[PDB]
Amino acid sequence: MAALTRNPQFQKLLEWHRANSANLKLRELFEADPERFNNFSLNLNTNHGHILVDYSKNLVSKEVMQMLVELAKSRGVEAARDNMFSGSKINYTEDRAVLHVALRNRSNTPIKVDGKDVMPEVNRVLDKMKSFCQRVRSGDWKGYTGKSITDIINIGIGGSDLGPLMVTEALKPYSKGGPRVWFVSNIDGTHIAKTLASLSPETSLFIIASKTFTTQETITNAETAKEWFLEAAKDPSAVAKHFVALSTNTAKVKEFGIDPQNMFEFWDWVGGRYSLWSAIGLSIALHVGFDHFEQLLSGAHWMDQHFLKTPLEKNAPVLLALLGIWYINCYGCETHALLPYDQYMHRFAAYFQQGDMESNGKYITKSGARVDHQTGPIVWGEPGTNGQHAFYQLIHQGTKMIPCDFLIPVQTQHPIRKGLHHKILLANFLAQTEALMKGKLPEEARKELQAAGKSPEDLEKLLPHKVFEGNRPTNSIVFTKLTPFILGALIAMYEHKIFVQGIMWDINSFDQWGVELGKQLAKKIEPELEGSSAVTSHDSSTNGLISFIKQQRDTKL
Amino acid sequence: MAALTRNPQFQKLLEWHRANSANLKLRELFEADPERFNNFSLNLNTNHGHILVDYSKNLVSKEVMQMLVELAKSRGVEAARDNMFSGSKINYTEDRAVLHVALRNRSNTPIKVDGKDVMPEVNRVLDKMKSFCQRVRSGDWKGYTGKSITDIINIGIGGSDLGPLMVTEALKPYSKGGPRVWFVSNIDGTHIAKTLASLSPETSLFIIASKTFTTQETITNAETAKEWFLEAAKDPSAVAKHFVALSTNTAKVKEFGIDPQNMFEFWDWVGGRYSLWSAIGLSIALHVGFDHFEQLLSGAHWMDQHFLKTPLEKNAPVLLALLGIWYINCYGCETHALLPYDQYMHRFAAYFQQGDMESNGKYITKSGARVDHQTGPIVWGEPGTNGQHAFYQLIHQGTKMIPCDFLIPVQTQHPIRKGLHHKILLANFLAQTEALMKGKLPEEARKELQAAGKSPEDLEKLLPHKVFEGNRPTNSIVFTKLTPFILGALIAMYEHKIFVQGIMWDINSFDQWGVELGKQLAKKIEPELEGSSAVTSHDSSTNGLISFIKQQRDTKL
Ligand SMILES: O=P(O)(O)OC[C@H]1O[C@](O)(CO)[C@@H](O)[C@@H]1O
Ligand SMILES: O=P(O)(O)OC[C@H]1O[C@](O)(CO)[C@@H](O)[C@@H]1O
Repeated sequence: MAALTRNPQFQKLLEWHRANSANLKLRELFEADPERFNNFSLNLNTNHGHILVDYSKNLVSKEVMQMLVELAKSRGVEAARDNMFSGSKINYTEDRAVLHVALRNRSNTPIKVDGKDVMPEVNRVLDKMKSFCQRVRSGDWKGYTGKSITDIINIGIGGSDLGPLMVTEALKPYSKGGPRVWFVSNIDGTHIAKTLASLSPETSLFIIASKTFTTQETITNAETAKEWFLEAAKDPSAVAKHFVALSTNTAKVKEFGIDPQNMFEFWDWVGGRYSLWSAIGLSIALHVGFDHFEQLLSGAHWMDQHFLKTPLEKNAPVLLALLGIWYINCYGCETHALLPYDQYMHRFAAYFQQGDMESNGKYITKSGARVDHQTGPIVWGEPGTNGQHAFYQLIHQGTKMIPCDFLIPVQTQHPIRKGLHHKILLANFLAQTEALMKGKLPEEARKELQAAGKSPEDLEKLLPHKVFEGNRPTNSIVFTKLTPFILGALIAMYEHKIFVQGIMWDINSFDQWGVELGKQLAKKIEPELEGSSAVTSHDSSTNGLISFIKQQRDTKL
Repeated sequence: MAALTRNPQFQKLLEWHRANSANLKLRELFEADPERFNNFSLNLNTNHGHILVDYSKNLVSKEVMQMLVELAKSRGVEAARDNMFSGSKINYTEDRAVLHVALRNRSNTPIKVDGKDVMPEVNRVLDKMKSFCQRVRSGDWKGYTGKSITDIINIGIGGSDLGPLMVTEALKPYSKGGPRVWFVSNIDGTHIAKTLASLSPETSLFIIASKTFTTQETITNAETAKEWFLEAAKDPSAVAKHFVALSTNTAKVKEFGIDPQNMFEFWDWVGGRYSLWSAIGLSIALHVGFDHFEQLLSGAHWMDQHFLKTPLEKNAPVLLALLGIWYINCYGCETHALLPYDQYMHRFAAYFQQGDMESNGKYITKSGARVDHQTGPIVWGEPGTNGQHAFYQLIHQGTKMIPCDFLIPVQTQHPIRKGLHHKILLANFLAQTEALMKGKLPEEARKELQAAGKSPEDLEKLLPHKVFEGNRPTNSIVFTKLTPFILGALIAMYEHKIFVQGIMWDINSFDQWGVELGKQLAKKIEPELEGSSAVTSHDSSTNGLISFIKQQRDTKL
């Protein structure tokens, strides 16, 4: 077996679920206990806004929460957390520290890796970012024709793309005085082509973002950008005015031809999917200003301290993690929906697809044993209220159990029509979780059908279609306003949720060996596509698809 | 029980799965049979490009496919299809026909509802769309100050938003000479506010898209747009130059204040999530031109005829549906990933979230029986190659089985760098499904680690982490080019897949009762948010969340 399934607290939880989970009905839990909301929610005061984590609409009792907390303790969560924060090499397959918390360590308390405090270098790079942001935003940094920069283009993929994109989207109201920001990520030539079509080489600055600086998509895109730039500038020395790099790989950055002073460094203990807090966040700092970037870091730091100091039973990321374990390992739910009622947060779910799924989509434990249980869920979602008119039909009346996190700011960035739109948004946010919990009883639906003037025959037939079974669990995460600080806290909260789940599953949340095979096979196929010769080196499907490509690529439509 | 589970062909399939499915090994299936690709793929010649549906990397044999086709026959798929196409009222809970196929019926063969051919009215509205598009796109249509229209703004949600958005994104290269198109959908005031900030009332044309013309988000957004417009124009007669409606509800359109000559009608037998082919497609036709819109319809028509006339064993939407049933009802897979290797197709997955999940996220059958089996899956995905760097880790090395559809055009719209980007894109498309199929055996990983110079201790530690179990099934859908015609064919193909699955499950793919409760409860909460008084009328969570909103909404941040 595996560490989790051999754990007696887990076995107790699973046995309790088998015997008792059918007795858990949300409607009944609330009716029996008027203090339920009070006892199953956390109202966090950050001193820069409140974050309410309301987990009361979950299929849990006091006893279940107790069993879950006991499991976190007996799986070593507290010790593992302390090991992360102290610079222990908890990324055990790669023998690396895991120190995204150092990037936003506003206290500047020493954090050592190999006996050396990492904070001076973290702060050196942050200082460099601040100076660069001043130069660019002020207009002092000139392009090759002497004009101020108006557009920033981040080129990167995965962890070097999703964070900066999601955060600049979420913090758009804070971007006054900043350059426009663009994100090129896909190797698909459409991406860079459509981006470059709208830009001038005179006023565009490219940020080449890559931890390794060897990712094929990013380097190829970067080289395409450089070719486009040099077509207009016709001067290799002008590249230094229009290209900067964010990387750990000094040598590869030099090889590409980027100025050493134009390199913003980070470290191997910064995972790509945990990197927006580092040099990788340069496009964020350029767009919304360095002050707002520091606020983002500070919010994350607040949540780091919350995670570090708080007893597990009232520790927000721990509780979210534990509810997830309950649904994944006891109920068997494959997915987790993230439903932000905020258009600015439209890339939040996509971000946590990498954050969660690349971290915990794993099957080998620390001992080398294969898991004999589920690990990370499939994360998905779209902003409310849009989702209500897309897929909530299935959440309400399908055959799947889907834990959902509903998120919303109390205060909107755009209080148009004296707050009318936000009133409606909030009402929908509240009503949907209420609806998911309560459902609609046959007696309720029957009266509605009767009042609608339905015949006895029509009523009979329609009735079951109009019933909502309910008992569908949700979290509601409500916060004062989506400021840089609060966004930072929210992202950090989910980072630590993911960490806790990984520890409980005994997996490594911080490596990504599962991307290797696809990369290897793509390197083999690339040269085979050129020319007219038949490819026979693969299975018949791969060969057949290549044959189709070669036959169809010259056809004129 | 329910129709599917009571069906003897289904029980035979399920029994076969229990006894034999563990013996299906993709790597071995391909090695043993060089004809596998040929026997498990469909190369469709539309005369306007080819669509290759390669389903050979699925966990199926000849026997499995035979059983699935027999099940489709036993479930009356052909008769149900014919009934849809003939105008029978197969939406039985609403007593409506289901006739998105009539919208693109290029043959003009009569299709009757209530004894009356619907084609004359379909074509009348199409002619109106054509005339309007010519007037706007030519610059002839002038705004209230006498300027040509530069911006089109679609206001709508769900079925009145997702189709037009997805298609205008996918067909962006075909939009030269067309006005800019914007989509406003969320009630969240951010959506309309940030859109209006970039527009002039003099040169903006609003399209109010709503089947019912009573949806709160859409009517509120429309009223906000009208107020903004009238603040500038100060003349109610000017509204007729700047607002058009796409609806079935003439009375409510008139009540809003839109001219009857500015209404583009559709019909009750056009489902919202099947509506882009109707008047709802006006923003598509305006953006890319009516000719390209007609090509889109024509592509769908081709696929309709394929679905109608082809034996089930060679019928693309039927086979895709059956493979889906195999994974959903025999393997128990909750999800289905759509992974287009095309940046222009970045909203394709979101579109089929509504199309699939709102259609088949159901639990009551035609007999009135509650299903005792799974219905529609959770649909999700992001375009390749981005997904590879976000969540493919989980697909390769997680604990979930996830059927994936990989899609790509052979010809790119942007063959930059002499085709280099598209070469790399294609290589990744091919490699990923190869990798998912093949995996990497412990002995294969061992040899790789030994070659890398790893010590016996280092090798043994890393080995299990480097193993890929493989046997992960995919479809590869490859097409000559993503033209309007081919896109139309692809969308229709999935529409019919969804139809076939719904018939087999004995559910109604065409209603959506599951959205009612959320709407009702939101109407109740709306007025309660007004004022400072505490709300005690709900469960303690809803009450508590409302208390938090009221306490937090005045804080300065
Ligand atoms: O076009 P309407 O009538 O405004 O409806 C919008 C959407 O809301 C729904 O009725 C409910 O999700 C969808 O079916 C529809 O597409
Ligand atoms: O920043 P890099 O080195 O270009 O890597 C990009 C992405 O590719 C991965 O290494 C593999 O998906 C991610 O972890 C990472 O975020």
